[PDB]
Amino acid sequence: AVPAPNQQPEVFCNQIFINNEWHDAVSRKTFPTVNPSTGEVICQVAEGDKEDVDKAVKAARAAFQLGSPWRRMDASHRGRLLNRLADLIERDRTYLAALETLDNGKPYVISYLVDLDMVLKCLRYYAGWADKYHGKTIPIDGDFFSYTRHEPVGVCGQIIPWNFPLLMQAWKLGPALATGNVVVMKVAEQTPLTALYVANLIKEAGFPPGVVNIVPGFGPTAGAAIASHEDVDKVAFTGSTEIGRVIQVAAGSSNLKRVTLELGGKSPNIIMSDADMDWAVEQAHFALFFNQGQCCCAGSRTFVQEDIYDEFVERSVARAKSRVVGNPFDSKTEQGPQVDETQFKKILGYINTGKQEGAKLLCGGGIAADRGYFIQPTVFGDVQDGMTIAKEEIFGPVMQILKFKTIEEVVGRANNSTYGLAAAVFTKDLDKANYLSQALQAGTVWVNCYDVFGAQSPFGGYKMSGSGRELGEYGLQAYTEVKTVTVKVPQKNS
Amino acid sequence: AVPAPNQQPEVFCNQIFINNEWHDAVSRKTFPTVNPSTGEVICQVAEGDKEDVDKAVKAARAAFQLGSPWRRMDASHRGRLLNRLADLIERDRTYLAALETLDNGKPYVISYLVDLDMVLKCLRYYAGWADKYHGKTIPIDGDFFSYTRHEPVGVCGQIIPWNFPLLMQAWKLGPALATGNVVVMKVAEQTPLTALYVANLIKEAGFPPGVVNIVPGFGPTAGAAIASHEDVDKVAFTGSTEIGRVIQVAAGSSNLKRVTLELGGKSPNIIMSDADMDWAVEQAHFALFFNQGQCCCAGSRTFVQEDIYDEFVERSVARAKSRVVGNPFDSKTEQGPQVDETQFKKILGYINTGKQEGAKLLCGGGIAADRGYFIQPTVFGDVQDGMTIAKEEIFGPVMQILKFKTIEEVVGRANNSTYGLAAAVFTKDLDKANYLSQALQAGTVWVNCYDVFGAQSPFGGYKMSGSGRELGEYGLQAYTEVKTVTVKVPQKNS
Amino acid sequence: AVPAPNQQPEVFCNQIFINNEWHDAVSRKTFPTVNPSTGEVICQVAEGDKEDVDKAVKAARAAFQLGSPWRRMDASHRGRLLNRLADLIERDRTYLAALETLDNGKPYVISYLVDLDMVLKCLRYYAGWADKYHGKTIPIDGDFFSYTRHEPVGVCGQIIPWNFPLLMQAWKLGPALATGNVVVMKVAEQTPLTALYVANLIKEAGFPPGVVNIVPGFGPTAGAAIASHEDVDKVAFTGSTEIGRVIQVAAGSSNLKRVTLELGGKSPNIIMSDADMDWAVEQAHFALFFNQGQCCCAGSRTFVQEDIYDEFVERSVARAKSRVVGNPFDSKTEQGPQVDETQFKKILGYINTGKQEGAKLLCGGGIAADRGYFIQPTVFGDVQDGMTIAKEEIFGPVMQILKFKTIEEVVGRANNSTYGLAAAVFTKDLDKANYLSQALQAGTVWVNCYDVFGAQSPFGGYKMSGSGRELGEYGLQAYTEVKTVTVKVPQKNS
Amino acid sequence: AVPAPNQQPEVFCNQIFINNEWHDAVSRKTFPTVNPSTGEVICQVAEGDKEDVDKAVKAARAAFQLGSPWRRMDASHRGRLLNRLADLIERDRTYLAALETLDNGKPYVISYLVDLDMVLKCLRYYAGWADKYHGKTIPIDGDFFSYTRHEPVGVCGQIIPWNFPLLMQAWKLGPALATGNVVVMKVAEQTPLTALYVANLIKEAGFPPGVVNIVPGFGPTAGAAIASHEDVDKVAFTGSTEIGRVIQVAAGSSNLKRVTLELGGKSPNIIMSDADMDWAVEQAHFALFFNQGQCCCAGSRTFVQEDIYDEFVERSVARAKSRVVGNPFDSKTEQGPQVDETQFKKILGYINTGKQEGAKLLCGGGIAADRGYFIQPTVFGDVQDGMTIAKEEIFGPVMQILKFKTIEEVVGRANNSTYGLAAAVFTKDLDKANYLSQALQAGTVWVNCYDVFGAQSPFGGYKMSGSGRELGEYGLQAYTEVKTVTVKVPQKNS
Ligand SMILES: Cc1cc(Br)c2c(c1)C(=O)C(=O)N2
Ligand code: NA
Ligand code: NA
Ligand code: NA
Ligand code: NA
Repeated sequence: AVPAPNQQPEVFCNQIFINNEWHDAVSRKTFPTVNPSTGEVICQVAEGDKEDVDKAVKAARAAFQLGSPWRRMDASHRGRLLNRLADLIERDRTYLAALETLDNGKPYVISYLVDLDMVLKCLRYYAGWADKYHGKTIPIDGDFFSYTRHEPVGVCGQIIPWNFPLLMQAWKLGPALATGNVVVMKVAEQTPLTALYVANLIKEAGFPPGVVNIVPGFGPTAGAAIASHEDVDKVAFTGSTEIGRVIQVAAGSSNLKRVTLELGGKSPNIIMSDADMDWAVEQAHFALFFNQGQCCCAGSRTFVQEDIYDEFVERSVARAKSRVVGNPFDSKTEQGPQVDETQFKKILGYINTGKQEGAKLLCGGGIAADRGYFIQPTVFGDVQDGMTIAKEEIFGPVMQILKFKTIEEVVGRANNSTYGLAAAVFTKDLDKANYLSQALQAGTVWVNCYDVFGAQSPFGGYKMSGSGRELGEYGLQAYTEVKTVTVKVPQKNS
Repeated sequence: AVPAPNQQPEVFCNQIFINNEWHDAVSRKTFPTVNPSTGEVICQVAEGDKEDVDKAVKAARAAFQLGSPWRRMDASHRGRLLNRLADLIERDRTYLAALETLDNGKPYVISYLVDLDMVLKCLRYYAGWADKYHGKTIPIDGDFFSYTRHEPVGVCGQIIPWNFPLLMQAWKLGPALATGNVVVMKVAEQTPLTALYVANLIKEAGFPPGVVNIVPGFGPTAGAAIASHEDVDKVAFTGSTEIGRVIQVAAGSSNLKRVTLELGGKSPNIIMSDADMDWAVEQAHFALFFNQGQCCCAGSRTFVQEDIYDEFVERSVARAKSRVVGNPFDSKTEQGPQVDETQFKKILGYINTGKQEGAKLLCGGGIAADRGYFIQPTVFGDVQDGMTIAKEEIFGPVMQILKFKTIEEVVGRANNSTYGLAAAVFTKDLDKANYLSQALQAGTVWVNCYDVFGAQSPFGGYKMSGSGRELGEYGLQAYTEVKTVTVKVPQKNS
Repeated sequence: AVPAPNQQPEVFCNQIFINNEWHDAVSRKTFPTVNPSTGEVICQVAEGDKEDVDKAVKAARAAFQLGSPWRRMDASHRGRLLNRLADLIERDRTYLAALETLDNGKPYVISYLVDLDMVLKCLRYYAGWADKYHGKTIPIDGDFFSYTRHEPVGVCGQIIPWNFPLLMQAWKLGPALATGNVVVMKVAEQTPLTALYVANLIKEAGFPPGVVNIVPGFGPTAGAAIASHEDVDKVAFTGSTEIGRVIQVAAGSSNLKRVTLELGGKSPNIIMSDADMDWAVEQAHFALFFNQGQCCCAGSRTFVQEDIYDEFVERSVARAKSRVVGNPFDSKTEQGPQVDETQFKKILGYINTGKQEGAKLLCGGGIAADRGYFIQPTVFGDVQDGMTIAKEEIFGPVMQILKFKTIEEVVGRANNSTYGLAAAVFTKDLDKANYLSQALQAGTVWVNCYDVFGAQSPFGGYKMSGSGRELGEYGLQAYTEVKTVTVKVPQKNS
Repeated sequence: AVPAPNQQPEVFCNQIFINNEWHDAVSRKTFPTVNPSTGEVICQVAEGDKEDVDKAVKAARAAFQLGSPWRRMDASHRGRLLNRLADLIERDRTYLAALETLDNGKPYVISYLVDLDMVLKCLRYYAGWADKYHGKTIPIDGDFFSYTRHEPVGVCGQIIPWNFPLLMQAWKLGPALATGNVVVMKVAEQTPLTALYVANLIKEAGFPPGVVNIVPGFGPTAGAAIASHEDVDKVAFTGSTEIGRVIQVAAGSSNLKRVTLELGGKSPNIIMSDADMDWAVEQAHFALFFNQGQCCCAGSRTFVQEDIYDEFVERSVARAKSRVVGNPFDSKTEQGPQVDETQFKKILGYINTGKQEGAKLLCGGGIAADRGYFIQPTVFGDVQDGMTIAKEEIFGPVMQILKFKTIEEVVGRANNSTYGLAAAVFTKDLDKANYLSQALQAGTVWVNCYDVFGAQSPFGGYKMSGSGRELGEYGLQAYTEVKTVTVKVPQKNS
């Protein structure tokens, strides 16, 4: 049930999107976006900078003015546009999945069945919320009638990463638009193409001009410009924990814009001795190697109870050596290339530190192909908490397996981190599952599964893995500004 | 029915409160707190600094450890302890009101009937939330059971101002303690005493050691230490917008602690021509002069429709000329002194700027007594949007009256501001009231009333008046960390 | 924008709908359904009875068995099917409007622009609710993890009236299907055809067999059979109060199935002396004469303050005289015929009694045509509370205009009724609106409008106008069975 | 820590409680209430009938009038009153516990530590809800502002049973008074004394006259008069399924008042082979024998997996034989007498039935003393589904143990019942716990525990065990009438 891909899809949108129009950058500068499987340039893209962001923000501010089409629009009709957008994305599903693989590197099978399926589900879910996020009527003391209005927060700056271009765009636009906000979105320079085509679909669906504006560009230029703009009411950022800090400083430095962050992780995958061996091994493989390890909540610390450690290691090693690496448009390929040169080198550098500090390399370790940013599935064994590969986010196909004895021990070790994005627990015991799910300091805890996302269930970080939540009802909170209206009445009665 | 005050209440607590015990500062250094009615010193207070804050955060962290009495305590019993603390405050109500007046300057009548009443109601409102802030069970796709846990955010740094010492303390501790957080509080140097006595009642109530820790001191020292601490999970700040920017920068530069801000305003009070004149005059007077003008949401821009301007102004002047300034322990006193020398001078400087930039001085405008920080009820007329007194927060008993013609005009002028804490509309017309409360960009809009606060009704700013909300159900949101638990199940059914 | 009607639409569906297939009655009996504009039979329809209801319930029970396609289906996919059903209704919108007008008699323009629009909005609203009606996780005392599942109530019997055949069908299916129930629906003998056609669309949309079953037939046989059935879990009935009482008794004397009722009314439309006159007149006309007066919430007691009574009356009578009565497919027609001969007679009898008892007949009064059940727009002035036409629900184009003096008077006079479905207040004054909206004992109070329905806002009776609510989040409550799960854990922590 | 009881406690209240005053019946009639431990009369109590109920309903209705102290009272203050009542009950705990034991028969240790504790927790829980049950503001289509008020349902009839007299009174009063309703309560003739004393405390707490009225008397007279009353808006009833039918019929037959029902059950307690045997045996014993087996959700069907059956039965019989039956005031006593002679005889009837239909009597099965109504702890083994003792509620100390093999089997057999109040599952396996908790058709499913109640977690029946839920937020739903107010506005914006 996967239709055939077009392995060289035409590029139709490569410009700045403001007011449902396509614009070259003010400076006329451009930048190349690259095909990571070949390393060849796909096409040139307009390089937005502050001046282009200023244009986007003004366009958005005007679309948001009291009495505008977007503000007067019925809430139900915002839901109707979101469903229309989703129908258009479904019409062009194969195209977009192929364009995603071309620009990102992830396998086309995964793009089609996972990424675009989740885009469609996210947009259709939030379509449903548009007219259901009620304010409150409140039994305040005295002769008063008091109630809340859930207004849009306003102009929302949204900076999205390269690991899931399409899906992250959906994750941001969905809540924003459902609650009647306007956006200025900065797409990642590595993967700008799918998001710009979606902008063309946003025009086709019938969204008023300026409601969604997209400005491709670099982090320190366009990203920073959105972060520090005096008329952006809210910023939402998914990227490194390092940059997250820069984003929050920029907001305090600028106009006290509201901030939410979805950052990195070093997520513990915990395998108890009573776990289903086969299922655990396959899921822990998935937990780490999914999307070429380019996953903020990748199970990068696989904790295994000592009684089953040896069997688990041998099975994991066998599975990693069997994982097919190659052309992402091949239906047999399970792992495509990494996204770019920088990440390629970064990963190879982290593998070097693993070997340097005495972690046992059990398979892979090196480059997987002569052409493109391909890296062999790599497993380290006998990993220690103090090792660099056990502490820092690698964001590549590099597995760390650790040994533990007691449940008290692994809790302490799992939680001993400045990250807390996700975690997982594999066990057949009811009490162990509940004890561990409670104790783990993680935004999402999976029990006998991994990477189970639904648009209905919130996702986000504890500690320095981020603040605020995306998905679910919770994802609407940061896109709402609460107004209390309190009216004197002649006589208050229950 | 007000009980006669003790006009010289004994001071019992004046040190640093950590682990239900009283500590001198590591440096052993103290600072004076002044009785603003006299300019004389009440007592010395321990000057807390970074190292004292570090001790408090350690005490908070230990009390928040999994397995501790506080973490294991039933949600319902947390409510009982909050209800117990409320009873203890009510028990000592006459004393606390007197001490509030002693150290802050506000009238004893107001301290007793307004301040302590709202303290009691806040604590009792939040006691009710302890066991009712439910997470969710979520109908996710696939064979999964998914639900959310609403956990405490953890160690909460709380910085409160000097204008409502006891009430601002209750606003912070209520929602923090109801949701099982631990607290490191920084009280203002000008008004530390009442907060510190409440610490004794917190211990007497039965709160475990370290759950509430209070460290008096300066803003640049103790305040900056909390906002920048590596192991504080959350900071809530109330104060000026200037300082709010520094807090958010400090959060971003340290450990990405979650931030909420309650800041200043320049709130518009809009009087339509069909307003009840006598009610509007009295309420607009209260809106501005309440608490010696020292209200973030003070009605400092009194917009009056041109048809009723002259009459409104005459009536407003007569009310201001009759306002009794004097000893706050005298039952006839409406207005006590300003809080300290800095504010006394600051307000006088603004008064000077008002008559210098062409605003019409109608009454007052000078010092009201030769001892203490008493300022005359001052009223400016013919105030224009360009004037400093129309733009900046004076935080004193200084009234600005501006004239307007149409409803379209006043919406534009009222919203043209970087502040947006509150606003008011006075009108008998249904459509006018809905038109305005809708169009005004403010966290709270009062209709035919002003300064009506209820624990059930959220409060907080638009724009640079803040982020987040206190009071109501909304107050618990910033003190909760959300954890999704997603469990594989044999077969999901509806 | 209304496309040209096929004025004699073909009837495709006229049987019993069970397991996505069409069935003759077990007895083979059929009954005629009439075109009320002519008095002639459109076609014969299968007369469902106890035996047929027994088969429909067994099919419903089978489709509801644990592990069935319907039970295992993702909540989000239930929503997709509802939106698909809506698209299919929208596809066949012109046909459905014409068929609705043929069987019911309402003008085709109203049928197209109002009834089908509201059908579409209702279904799309509840599609959104399918995967959002969360249960809770509950901070219970002791070492336990407690939560609630919101499960479907089960086999739902749904009995709909004839005044809004398609809309009332949507009002019932929307919430029931969103929450994953199964339905045995009984449609009105006077108007079964459109509901049976929608059953074809239900099959086409993709709903599993047995999820929706429809049994056209008589009230005392097919209706009572559902209401008394030992394996039906929940009954929703919309119709007369008298039969409402029969339904609640039948639930009680069988299996204690859950009951919700949408019953009649004698709703007060209150015109204060300060209302907009032209608006009030047109809304009062609308309030009463919409759908040939066949609305449960019709403004059948129009209270007009004495200072504006004469003008209001003259204008209302002038409006009633110019109201165009005739063939509902003609574009000039504002008022169609009544639904059948019994209503035709009943309404005329109420008109007789109005003249007798001393209400001034101001216009109309009799039969409007020698063909079909057309009644003249009729107005009664100087109506007093004790009059039969002031007490009892006429359900026809017969207006009652009553005079009052004070606000205290009208509240008490309005509330002195065994009914309480809706009310309306027409005024420009803020306090009069708030005073009246609070004091009126009605499920919906409209302020400066009438018959304003939204899928998002709940609708239902006080007193004997019904119990429970439909539409909004509230309309899901009656279709949910709450399950508590409480699980022993090792150690509960916040 | 249990204070020594007064074994012959004085009676202070034995009359009808209307308008905070004590009244004899209009007929001056009284009835004796019996001490089930001795079979001797305690005292006479006023016998309320139709005329007394009518007086009570008029007092309730008067207290509910617009502008009354109770309607005008701040929501937060209702909260305060409930908290005061709880403190007064706690003050008089020893007495109330002793009185409860004297009249009902249950162990004094249990009354004091369990019943009274739960009464305090229920009332304090609902105190917290008084000012937090918000209506909604709703984004409806068009130029309208729409919102819901949550008003009180009105005059609420409350009919409570004799098995938990104090607790059941709290479960009714809490949610009703929290939401501002007024109450006419009928207490059980077997156990009216503790409720009447609490009425004194309700007066002392400061609840306005008429808010709570109590009419002691008999079911067919006083009870029926409440259910049939034309000015009662709602009836909540707890008792037998049979009488529940009578109440629903009466409600439909009169004024369509709203009905919730809490009825009997035949709850399955499922013991899987991997259960903790020691824990499972003690919990199953507690599940059945608690409160002399007079619990609606008693684990009256103990399903034990075949591999552990013989050992479980052996241990269960030994535990039954060791249960101490005696004077409920004696600290050694585990089991008191049944409540009265009617239940005494009925239980002996059921025991006889078990023997006659082939159930194997393992211990007890007879009368345990010559005085009072004491029955031997009785255990039947090898019970089959088609047996009457396996089907019908015995409401005595009679245990049914059934054998099963497969998890799929036990689901069907557990669900093959017209009841569904509760169920439990004992297992160490996560997947079995989730599979059963989902598959069991019951309002509460306990996992590895039984009879775990929390004021926070709802309770109620599936099928014929009741409808509606008490406790938690859900307990408020039945005490709320929802009013939609939809207001036309000049220009709707988001
Ligand atoms: C933000 C985000 C989204 C998705 Br889908 C993910 C991740 C992170 C992962 O780490 C993963 O495996 N899938
Ligand atoms: Na690329
Ligand atoms: Na003094
Ligand atoms: Na007809
Ligand atoms: Na008794």
